[PDB]
Amino acid sequence: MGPGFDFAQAIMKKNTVIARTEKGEFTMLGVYDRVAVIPTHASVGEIIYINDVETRVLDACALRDLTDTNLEITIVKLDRNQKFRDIRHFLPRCEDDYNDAVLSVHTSKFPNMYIPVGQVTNYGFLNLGGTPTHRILMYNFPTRAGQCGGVVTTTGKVIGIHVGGNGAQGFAAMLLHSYFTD
Repeated sequence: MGPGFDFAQAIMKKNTVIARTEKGEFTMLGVYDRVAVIPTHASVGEIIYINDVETRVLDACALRDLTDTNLEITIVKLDRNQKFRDIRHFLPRCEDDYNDAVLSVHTSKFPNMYIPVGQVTNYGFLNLGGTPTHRILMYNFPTRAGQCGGVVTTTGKVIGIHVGGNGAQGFAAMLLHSYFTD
C-alpha cells in the first residue's frame, strides 16, 4: 500500500522459503549464500523441508549472547542447489528502536500476509515460554500462532524475526550484521 510494504514485499519475494520441522511450518529468511534463520523453538534437526522438499542441514547454530543467554535465533546452512540474494547490507549494526515497521509472513496457512505493527521498542529481556531471552524487540500488535519466523522490516532495514506474543504484544529477536560475517 506504501513504501514500507514495498520494501517488505521485495524481501518476501526473493529472500523467504517455507521451512517445516517436526514443530511446525515457519517463515524462514534467507540472508546470503545458503544461510538462513529460523526461531530456535523450531528445533531444526539433520533434515528440514524447504518449500516441501527434503533438504539436508549442513550446520545449525542456536545463538546465545556472551552471558550465555538465549537469543532465540538459529542460523541454518542448507544443502540447497541455489543461493539467496545477499541482504546483509540491510541488517542493523546495533540494538535500536524503530518507527513504522511491517511484519510479513508466508506459510501454507498465511500466504502473502503483511501487518503494519507501528513502533518497535528495544525491549531487551523477555521470559519467552519460560526461557530468559535477550535482544527482544516489542510491537503492540496481537500476533497469533503461525506468525513465528515472520520478517520484521522498516524501509531499507531487516531488523528481526517474530518469535512470540502475549495476546496484546508481539516479540521479535533482533537480527544484527555481526551474526553473518564470513
